Amino acid sequence: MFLKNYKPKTPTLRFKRDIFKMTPFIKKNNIFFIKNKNKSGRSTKGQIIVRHRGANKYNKHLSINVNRNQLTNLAIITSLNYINKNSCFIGLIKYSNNCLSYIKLANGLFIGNYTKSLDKPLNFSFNFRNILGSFIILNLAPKHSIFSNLISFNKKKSNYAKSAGTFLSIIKKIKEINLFILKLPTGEKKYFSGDSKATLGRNSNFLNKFTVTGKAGINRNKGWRSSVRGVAMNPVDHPHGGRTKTNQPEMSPWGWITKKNK
RNA sequence: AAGAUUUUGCAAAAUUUAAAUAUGAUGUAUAAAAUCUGACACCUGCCCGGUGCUGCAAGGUGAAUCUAUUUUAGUUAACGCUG
Ligand SMILES: [Mg+2]
Ligand SMILES: [Mg+2]
Ligand SMILES: [Mg+2]
Ligand SMILES: [Mg+2]
Ligand SMILES: [Mg+2]
Ligand SMILES: [Mg+2]
Ligand SMILES: [Mg+2]
Ligand SMILES: [Mg+2]
Ligand SMILES: [Mg+2]
Ligand SMILES: [Mg+2]
Ligand SMILES: [Mg+2]
Ligand SMILES: [Mg+2]
Ligand SMILES: [Mg+2]
Repeated sequence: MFLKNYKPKTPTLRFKRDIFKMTPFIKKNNIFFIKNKNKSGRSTKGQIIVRHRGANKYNKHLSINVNRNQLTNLAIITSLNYINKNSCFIGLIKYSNNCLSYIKLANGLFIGNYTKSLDKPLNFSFNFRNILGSFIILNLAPKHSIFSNLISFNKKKSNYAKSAGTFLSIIKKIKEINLFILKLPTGEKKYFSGDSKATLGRNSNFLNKFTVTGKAGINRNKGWRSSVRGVAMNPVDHPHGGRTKTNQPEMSPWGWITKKNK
């Protein structure tokens, strides 16, 4: 879960920085794993609809309990695995009934740690006195806390903070009407209910922000192809195309203005 | 590769079609789309008059429809109908 500063034995390893993907601690399974068709920015009729997208050597799917309401036993963590699209880690979880699943892990966890889901107040977890990375109801939480994968009361799935190093800070708590006012990563505010649910602690890989690819072939092997300027392009192909590289206004090929107030 | 600006808070914006839909993505602002420059180091200065873009209280110009008011023509023996 740490950065690697490489010694400049090549041009591309001079600035590169990447995370230890922890292959020794990834016991791979065939229970949660599918590999679907790679969608290269196309529809079913073959036509490109979103550009700059292609082959992905790291295509997979791993089914996850974003919602951990269905069991309350205590658990451990046997192993780990990595996700690419959000650059987040996960970890298996073995419940005391020998059950199994994957979960979103929080920052500060690792093999050997414990985790559970909580129906009742905090004093009634005699196991698992530490509380990080646990599925909990927002009312049954401290004054100060931060949530990372939120499931609203009027909803099945989670729609906020699912990316790396994110959270949802609390601004207020209104237990009267059971209505919380949480902050998003941007800064906007949203009404949520304390009957809703979420995880505790920021999601894994806080340190993706301190990354440098250093090689074009690290994106090509994800499904990120080569972009092209609208200025090298011919006037047929793009509304900037031509010999002049200056342009009032600054536009998009389907026709609309990108830069506003500008 | 890297840097900056602009849009998008989730049945997301953008994209495809006449439409259902397809899709972005079973991804959630450390994400997605567009745009100009182009490793790294030092720097990236003054000006919002002009054009362009965005926004727009009050004010000015501003279409039909509804309503009210005013003015007026033709025709009929008459009431009246109509414009
Ligand atoms: Mg096309
Ligand atoms: Mg792109
Ligand atoms: Mg380019
Ligand atoms: Mg040319
Ligand atoms: Mg043409
Ligand atoms: Mg043209
Ligand atoms: Mg020239
Ligand atoms: Mg540079
Ligand atoms: Mg420019
Ligand atoms: Mg001005
Ligand atoms: Mg204007
Ligand atoms: Mg106006
Ligand atoms: Mg006005």
